[PDB]
Amino acid sequence: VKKTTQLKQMLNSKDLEFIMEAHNGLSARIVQEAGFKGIWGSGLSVSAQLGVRDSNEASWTQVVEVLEFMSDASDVPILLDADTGYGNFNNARRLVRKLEDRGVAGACLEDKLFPKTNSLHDGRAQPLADIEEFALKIKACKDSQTDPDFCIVARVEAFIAGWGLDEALKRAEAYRNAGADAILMHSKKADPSDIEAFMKAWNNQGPVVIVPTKYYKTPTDHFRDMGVSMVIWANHNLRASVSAIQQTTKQIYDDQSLVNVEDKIVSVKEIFRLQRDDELVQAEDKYLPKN
Amino acid sequence: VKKTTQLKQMLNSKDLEFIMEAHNGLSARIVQEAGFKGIWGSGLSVSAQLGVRDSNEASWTQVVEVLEFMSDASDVPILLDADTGYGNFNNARRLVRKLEDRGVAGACLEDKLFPKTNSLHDGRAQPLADIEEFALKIKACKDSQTDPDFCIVARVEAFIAGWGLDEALKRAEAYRNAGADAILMHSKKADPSDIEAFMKAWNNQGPVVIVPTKYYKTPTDHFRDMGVSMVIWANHNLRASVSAIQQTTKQIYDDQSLVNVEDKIVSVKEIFRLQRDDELVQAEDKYLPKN
Amino acid sequence: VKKTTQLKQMLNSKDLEFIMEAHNGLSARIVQEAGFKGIWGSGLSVSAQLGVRDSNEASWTQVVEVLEFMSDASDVPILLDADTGYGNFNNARRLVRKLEDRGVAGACLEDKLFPKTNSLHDGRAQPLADIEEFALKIKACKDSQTDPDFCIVARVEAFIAGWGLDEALKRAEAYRNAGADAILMHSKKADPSDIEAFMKAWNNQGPVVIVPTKYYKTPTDHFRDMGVSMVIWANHNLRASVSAIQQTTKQIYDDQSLVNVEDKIVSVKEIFRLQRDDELVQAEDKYLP
Amino acid sequence: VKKTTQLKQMLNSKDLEFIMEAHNGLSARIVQEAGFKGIWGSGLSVSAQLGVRDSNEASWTQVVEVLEFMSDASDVPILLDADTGYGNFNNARRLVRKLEDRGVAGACLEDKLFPKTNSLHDGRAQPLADIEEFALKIKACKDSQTDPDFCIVARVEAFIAGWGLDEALKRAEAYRNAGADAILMHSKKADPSDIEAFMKAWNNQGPVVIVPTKYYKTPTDHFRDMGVSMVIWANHNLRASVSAIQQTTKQIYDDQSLVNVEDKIVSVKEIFRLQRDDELVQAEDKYLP
Ligand SMILES: O=C([O-])C(=O)[O-]
Ligand SMILES: O=C([O-])C(=O)[O-]
Ligand SMILES: O=C([O-])C(=O)[O-]
Ligand SMILES: O=C([O-])C(=O)[O-]
Ligand SMILES: [Mg+2]
Ligand SMILES: [Mg+2]
Ligand SMILES: [Mg+2]
Ligand SMILES: [Mg+2]
Repeated sequence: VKKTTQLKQMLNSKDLEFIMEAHNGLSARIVQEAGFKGIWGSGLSVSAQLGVRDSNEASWTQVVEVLEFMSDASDVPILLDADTGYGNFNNARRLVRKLEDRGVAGACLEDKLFPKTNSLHDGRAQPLADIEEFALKIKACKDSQTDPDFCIVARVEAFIAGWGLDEALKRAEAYRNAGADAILMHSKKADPSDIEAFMKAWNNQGPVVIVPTKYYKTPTDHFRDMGVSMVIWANHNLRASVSAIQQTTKQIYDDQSLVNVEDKIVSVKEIFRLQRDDELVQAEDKYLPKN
Repeated sequence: VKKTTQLKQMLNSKDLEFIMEAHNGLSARIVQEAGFKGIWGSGLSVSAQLGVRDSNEASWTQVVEVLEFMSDASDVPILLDADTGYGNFNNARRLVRKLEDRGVAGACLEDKLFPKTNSLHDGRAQPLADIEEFALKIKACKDSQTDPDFCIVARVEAFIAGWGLDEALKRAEAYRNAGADAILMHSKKADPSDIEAFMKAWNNQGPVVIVPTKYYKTPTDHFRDMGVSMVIWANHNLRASVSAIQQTTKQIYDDQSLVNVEDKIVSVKEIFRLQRDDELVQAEDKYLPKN
Repeated sequence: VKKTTQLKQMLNSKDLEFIMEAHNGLSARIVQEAGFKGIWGSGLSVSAQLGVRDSNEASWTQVVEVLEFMSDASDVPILLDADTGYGNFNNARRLVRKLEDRGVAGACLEDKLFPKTNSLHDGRAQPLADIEEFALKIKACKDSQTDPDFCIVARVEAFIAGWGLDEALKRAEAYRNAGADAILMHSKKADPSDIEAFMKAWNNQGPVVIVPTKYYKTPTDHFRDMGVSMVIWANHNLRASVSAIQQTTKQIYDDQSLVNVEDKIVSVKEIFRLQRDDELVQAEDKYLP
Repeated sequence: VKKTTQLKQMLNSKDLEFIMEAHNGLSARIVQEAGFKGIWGSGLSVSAQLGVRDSNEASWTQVVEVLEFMSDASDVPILLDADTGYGNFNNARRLVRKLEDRGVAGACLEDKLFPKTNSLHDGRAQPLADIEEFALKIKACKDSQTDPDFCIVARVEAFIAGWGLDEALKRAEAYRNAGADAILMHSKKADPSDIEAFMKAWNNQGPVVIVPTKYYKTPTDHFRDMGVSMVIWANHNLRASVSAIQQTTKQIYDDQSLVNVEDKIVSVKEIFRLQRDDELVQAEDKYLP
C-alpha cells in the first residue's frame, strides 16, 4: 500500500512505533533490510553527509534530491525532517507537493525561524515562530495535499527554547487543531522530564512522536507507559558511519596497506548486492542483443 | 597552492603517493583530517551512496554535484573517477570545465563505452573504446583545460577485459602520447601479475597509478619497487560505512534502545565539529545584532 | 483529465492531432492557454534556451528539471523529445520512471547514438542504432512504466540518415512490434515524399507522428488524407522568442531608453497573471496571520 | 577582460552605464551580441521563465544553475538580482561563494524579508529588514568574497515600502558604510522624484544604480545630470518573449499550419549559430577519429 498510508497507520497506532534515521540512498536501503517500518530523513544527517551545517545551507531542493534517491531505494515510508518548512506557508506547501511526487511519506516541521539552528546546541538562540502563523503554515500544508494520507508532523520547540509546559501545550494544541497528524514534542534534557510533563497534561489529545537522543537512558517501556505513538532514532547511522570512516581511514593511512581492514569491512559483492546489481544483470540479459 | 598543482606534483613525484576514497562531503573532510594528501572520488562509492548502480545511472551533473560538496569540504585534491567521460570527447571536455570550476583537481577516464560496467565484475561484457578515438578524447580534455595543472589520468582496461600486455601497452602509450598526466593500469587478479608485467614493459615512460583492491595482499614496498607513482585505496570508507550502519541499525532494531550503540559511535559534538559549526558560531557573533 | 491518458488518446485517435513546442515553464503555460491539447518538449529548444547545443551537453537530469517546471505549469500532456534515451536501455528506463514521477506524459526516442546530432544539419554524419538494440530499448521502456497510459514514441531517423523506404519501414516495424505507442517518421525534405511513401507502405499498422519543419508548405489536409495521427510544431516558439529578444535588445541598446519597447511588449501585470500571482494572493489571505 | 572587474569598473565609472535583463543562457548570449556591457540576472524574469512566482519558490540553487548556464553563455558580467539573499547573512555568504565559482560578477541584495514579494505590486505589504541586520548581511558578503572585485549592490526598498527620504537615506548610508559597492535606490512612481530627492541628499557618497521600469518616460540625460552610475533595463526581454510566444502560438493554433509564422521568426540556422554549433564542428574535426 502507499508509503503515505503506511506512515499514517504508524502515527495512528496506539502501539509504539519506531523509525530509524537514514541520510542517503544506501543507508535507506540498509534500514529497510533491517526490518524497520519507517525512516527518519534527518536534517542534521543529510546536512552532515553533504559536509555542511544543519542551518539550511544546502537548499531545500538539494535536500529533496537526497530524499528522492532515498525514496527510490526504499519501500517503507520516509518522514522528512523539513526544518521549519524552508520559509513561509507557501515555501512549505510547495515542498509538500514535491515531496508527494517523490514518494516521501510525510514532512515534520518545527516551530522556529528560517534558517534554523539544531535543537541540540545549548546557549544558542532558538527564537520560536508565532503560534497563529505556524498553525496556519501547518494548515496550508494539510490543505494543499493531493494524497490525503500524506503526513504533516508539527514539532514543538518550546522546551528546547527554554519555555515551559504551558507554552508547549498551547502550541501543541494549536498545531493539532490545524490538522497535524501528530505532534513531535522535543526536549534536550538527559532525562525525560519535559516529555513526562507534557504527556501528563496532553491528555492523549492526539498522537505524539519523540526523539530520545539526549535522554537515551530512559527505558523504552516507559515511553510505552506514557502513551507515546512513535520514537525516532535520530542520527545514529550517521554517527556510526563517521566512527567507521575515521577508524578505517586512520588504519590505511598508518599501514599504507589494506590488510588490517579488508576483513573488518563488507565485501564489494555486498555493495553490488545493496545496489541491486543482479536486477540489472537480469535486465541486460533481456534487453541487450545476445550477439 | 592550487589543488590541481598539488595533485600534479603527486602524480609526478617518483615517491609513491597515496589517495584514499571519499564519496560525500563528510567523508572527504574525514580523509583530509587523517593526513591523506589526495582523495579518490570513487564512481562506485558515489553511485552506491546514492543507492544506485555503478553504470552511469545518476547523471554526470548529479555526480559533479556530490563532488562539489566534497571539494568544498576539503583542502587536498580530489581525483574524480569520471568513468568513460560520460559520452564522447565533447561530453568529456564539458565535464573538465565544470570540474575545474568546482575546485576538483583531476579526472580519471577509463577506455570503455558509456554507460560502463564496474571493472570488478567477472564474466560481464567489458567492450573497449577504439584506441585512436579514446586518445583523441584524452587530448580534447587536456586541450580544453584553462588551468594547466588540472590532471587527466587515462585508465587502461585491457587486462580487465581479458586482453594482454600487448594491448595494454599500445593503449597506455597512446593515451600518454595524447597528453595524459598518468596512466592508471588496472587489474582484478588477486595478485599483481598484470601490473608486474606492465611495469616491466612500460620502461617508466610516464607516471603509473594502480588500484590494489583485488590484490590487496601484495606488500606496498613491492609497488615502490616497481616504480608505481600512486596507489588508490578505492572503496574502503564506503565499505566500512556499510558494515557500521548494518551493525548499528540491527542493534537498535533488536534492542529498541540506544544503550548498546551510544558508546560505540562518535558523539553529536563530533558531528558539529566536522561540519565546522564553530566557524558559524563566530560568524553569527559578528553578523547578527547582539540585540 | 489525466495527462498520460490524454496523450494516449491523441496518439490513438483517427483525427489529426497537434502538439506545440514549449521550452520552459512560461512557454508551456502560454501554449496551454492558446488551447493546444499537448506540448512537445523540444530537445533543440530546451538545449537552446540553456545556451548549449542539441548534442546531449546538458545532462538528462537538467533536461528533466526544465520539464518538471514545464509539467508543473501545465494541465495538458507534454511529450518529451528524449533524444536517444540518453544512453542504453537502462538509461532509458530510469528516465521513464523519473518522467512519470514529474508528471510528463510520454517520451519520444530516436534510433541514433548517444550523444546525438540534430537531424536538420546538412552533411553531418547521422549513424543509426542497431535495429534490434533500439527495439529492445523501446520494449524496456514499455516494460518499465508504472502508468500503463504513459506513452513511448519511437522515432525513425532512416530518411534523415540518407537511407531509403526499405530501411525506414524495417525500423518502424521493429519498434512498433517492440511496443511503441506510435512511430515518428522523420524527413528533412522540403516536400513530404518520404512521408507519403512510408504511409503507403505502412498499411496503417499503428499511429504515426510527423514533424513538418522542412516541408511546412504541405497542406495540412494532405496529412489527414494520409491517415497521419499527429503533427508536432517543433521549434517555433523558441524561434519567435529569439526574434523578439534580438529586436527588443537592439532597440533599447540604440535608444538607451524603454519608450520604444514599452508599447510593444506585454505588461508586468501580464507576467504576474501568467505566474498565477492571484492564486498566491488568495492563499495569503487564508494563511498569512 | 575579467567579469568581476568589468562590473566593478562600470559601477565606479562617472558615466551612466547600462545593463540589460537576460533570463536564460540564450537571452544572455543575445544581450551580449547586441553590445551590452553587462547583464541583469532578473529575479522576476528567472522565476517567470520557470513558470513560478517571484516569491522565492524556486530554490536559490535552481536560480544559481540558470545563472551558471547564463554565465557560460556570456563574456560580459552578470549582476544577479539575489532578492533578500535567500535567508540570513549565512545564506548570503554561501550564495556569494557559489556565484563567484560559477563566474557571476556580483549580487544585488534588497532590504526585505525572506521570502520576498515583487516591488511593483500595488497594495502588497513590503516589510523592511532591520537596518543593522541588513547592513551586517552586506558586510558578511563583502568579508566572504574571494575575488576582491566581485560586487555587492545593496538595494533600498524604503520608497517601495511607502516610507520617505529620511528612511531611504538612513538605509542607503548604513549599507554603503557596510561596504556595498553601490546602492540601488528603488521607486515604483511614474516620475523620478524619489530618485531626484535621494540623489540630492546623497552628496555622491558612492555609486548609485536605478531601475526606471515605472518612470521610463524620464529622459536618460536627466539620470546623467543626477550623477546616476548605472541604469538597469529590468524585464523587457522576458516581456518581449511572452508577446512573441503568445502571438506565434495563437497563429499556429488558428492556421494549423506554419506558413504564417515561418517568415516571421529566425531560422533554425540562427539557433545553431547562437548555440555555437560551428565551434562543435571545429572540435569534431580535431577530435572525432
Ligand atoms: O535533524 C535531525 O535529526 C533532528 O532534528 O532530529
Ligand atoms: O569506482 C571506483 O572506485 C573505481 O573504479 O575504482
Ligand atoms: O529537438 C526538436 O525539436 C526535434 O527533434 O524535433
Ligand atoms: O526581478 C527584477 O527584475 C527586479 O527586482 O528588478
Ligand atoms: Mg533536524
Ligand atoms: Mg569506477
Ligand atoms: Mg530533438
Ligand atoms: Mg527582483
